[PDB]
Amino acid sequence: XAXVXAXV
Amino acid sequence: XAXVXAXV
DNA sequence: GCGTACGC
DNA sequence: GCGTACGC
Ligand SMILES: *C(=O)c1cnc2ccccc2n1
Ligand SMILES: *C(=O)c1cnc2ccccc2n1
Ligand SMILES: *C(=O)c1cnc2ccccc2n1
Ligand SMILES: *C(=O)c1cnc2ccccc2n1
Repeated sequence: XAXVXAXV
Repeated sequence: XAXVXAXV
């Protein structure tokens, strides 16, 4: 759920 | 030569 | 519940 | 001349 690339 | 992952 | 970020 | 970065 972590947004470091994807943002879900 | 750009270091944003790799660093060469 | 998915994918970003770059040039000596 | 290569590869990093993370969990609601
Ligand atoms: C957040 O913890 C999280 C964990 N697993 C995932 C798997 C696939 C897409 C997004 C996800 N987000
Ligand atoms: C971003 O797109 C992305 C893709 N894979 C990962 C793996 C581990 C940590 C962070 C990540 N971020
Ligand atoms: C830096 O500009 C640069 C450009 N191309 C590369 C290709 C492969 C590895 C490292 C590189 N660094
Ligand atoms: C870091 O490992 C990495 C890998 N691929 C890329 C593509 C485009 C811009 C930056 C990147 N960084």
